[PDB]
Amino acid sequence: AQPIVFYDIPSNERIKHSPWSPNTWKIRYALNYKGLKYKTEWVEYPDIAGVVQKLGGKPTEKTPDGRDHYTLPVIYDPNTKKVVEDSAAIAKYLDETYPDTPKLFPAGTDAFQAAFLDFAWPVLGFPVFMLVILDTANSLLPRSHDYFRSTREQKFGKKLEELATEEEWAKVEAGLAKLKGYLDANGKGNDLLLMGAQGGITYSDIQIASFFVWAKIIWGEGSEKWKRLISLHDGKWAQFYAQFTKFEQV
Amino acid sequence: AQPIVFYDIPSNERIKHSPWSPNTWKIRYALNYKGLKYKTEWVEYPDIAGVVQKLGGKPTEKTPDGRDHYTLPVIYDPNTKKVVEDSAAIAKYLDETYPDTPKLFPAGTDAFQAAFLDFAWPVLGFPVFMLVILDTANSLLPRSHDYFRSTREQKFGKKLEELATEEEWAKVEAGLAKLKGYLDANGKGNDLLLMGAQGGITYSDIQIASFFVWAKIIWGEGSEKWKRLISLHDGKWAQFYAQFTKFEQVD
Ligand SMILES: N[C@@H](CCC(=O)N[C@@H](CS)C(=O)NCC(=O)O)C(=O)O
Ligand SMILES: N[C@@H](CCC(=O)N[C@@H](CS)C(=O)NCC(=O)O)C(=O)O
Repeated sequence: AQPIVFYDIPSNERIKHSPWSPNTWKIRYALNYKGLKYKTEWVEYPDIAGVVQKLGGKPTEKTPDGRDHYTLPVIYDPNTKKVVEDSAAIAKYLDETYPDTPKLFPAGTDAFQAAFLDFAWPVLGFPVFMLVILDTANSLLPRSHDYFRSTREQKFGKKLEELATEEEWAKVEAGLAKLKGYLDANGKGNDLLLMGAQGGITYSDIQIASFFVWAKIIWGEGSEKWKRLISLHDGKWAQFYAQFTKFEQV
Repeated sequence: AQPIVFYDIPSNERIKHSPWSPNTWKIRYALNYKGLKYKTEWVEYPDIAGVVQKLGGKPTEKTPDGRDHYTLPVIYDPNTKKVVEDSAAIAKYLDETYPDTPKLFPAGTDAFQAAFLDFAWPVLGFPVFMLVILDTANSLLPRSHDYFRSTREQKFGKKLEELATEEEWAKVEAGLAKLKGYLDANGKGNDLLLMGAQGGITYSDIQIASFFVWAKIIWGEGSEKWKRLISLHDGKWAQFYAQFTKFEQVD
């Protein structure tokens, strides 16, 4: 079979040109975990809309003014001749199109995952975003930097330099405390995956891991910031995240 | 099998002494759904702390003052001689202790349900509360009314009479729109239970149903407010809720 074409956002030498996006990483994870062959095409932030339109793909939401908003990840599957957008929809497509691969949406879990996904950004991803947003912008190629900084600063009404605070660190920890609580409901020995030790990795687990790999890559694995995040709750997150390192092929 | 003892909050003639609490209804639903025998013991709000302590039960949370906070539902199972508190825990206990009964927490769902349940009040339960809180209070016995009005008005900083607004109605509709979105992920034919048509009722489904039975009992099934609520999203919620009426036995 031909490699799926995977559209991702590039980076500069600060992070050695590593992919970095929490949103595209969900799909890089899905592909690596499923053992599917793919090739990465690199698209700068301001070129996303153009590229996706030229592919025949669709926007995934609308900006506050009401304009179509195009996002990555997007894939083109040469085996089905289909373009697929929106990370959750892409993961589901992968399950359905490649049924011999491990399922990210086991039967009976779709609505539960939809709900979990809907709260992952407010409770965890957004506070993390604030802690990594400046270093993210500085890891972008020049044209991406200008688009990202201008649009994100416009959005939050602050310079990117003002967003990371200790209050955001408290929000991250509080969000991870909630998550630890949910995982605790599975019982001892089953509290490192949402569906338990023998449940396997779901799309929802990947969503949490994608927040971690984002922070790790942007901050640096040898950094103190990374060490601070990963050390919370007595090293629980180091254990959780360590489950995903085998699936970080680039 | 001896009946489980089920501790619930009583009400006055306005709703013909019917059980009404969305919290105790989660366990009423669980017991009914599982077909377990039980009997209700009625406890007024200000008496809950003393009654649970006497049972040898435990508080379920901490008040901001760092004091113990006792809540219903609580059960006493004479078959195991166990007192169990906190509705989610009671439901889990019922799964484990009575394995022949239909599961409320299917294998692999515990954490997903914990997350869902944590979302349920802020997304949907709380705006429903604002629209039923006055009528709820006016359905309580006098000692319960006094305690409930005192504590809840202190909590929300307004008179109970001031809590229902159209903004709350909009928040209710928005909350249901989110839930409808989650259910749509299951696909047509599977979008009326969280785990789909063949997955069966979960504790999480019962949590949503408990908001509906609460409003129905408090408002009255013939009320225009009830008709307005279940007519949202082209009557989807009328269909969702109708699944549960077969489990609304009241001893
Ligand atoms: N709902 C989308 C969101 C993806 C998303 O926001 N991706 C970012 C990259 S991290 C993006 O392409 N933003 C487009 C822009 O800023 O114009 C998904 O999950 O795929
Ligand atoms: N977390 C508890 C909360 C139950 C709860 O808040 N029940 C209310 C009755 S609707 C209560 O006993 N509140 C006692 C009080 O306000 O003092 C549970 O889910 O069982």
